[PDB]
Amino acid sequence: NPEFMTKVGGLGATHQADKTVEDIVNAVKPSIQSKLGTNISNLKVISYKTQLVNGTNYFVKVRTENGYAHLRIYKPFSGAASLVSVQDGKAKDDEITYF
Repeated sequence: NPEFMTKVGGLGATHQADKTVEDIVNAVKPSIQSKLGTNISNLKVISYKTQLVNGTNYFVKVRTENGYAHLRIYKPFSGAASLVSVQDGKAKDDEITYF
């Protein structure tokens, strides 16, 4: 159950897109392009949740010309972020849940 795993993982509240997360998304844009298989030149960051780990996992709702997707992006305390996984084919209002 996605709601249950979101509790187990300790994801927080949904936050408005901000500069910190936009920079993280930009850092992993080549991987997003490959995973979403579409032109993401005008990708828009919508919102996100986080998990506090050794570093931070960001669960990010993004919008492209192909629709919405959720991204799991790992940011170590020191060093650039990396894309872990995606949930493609999301709706605008879908809850950000753990995956």
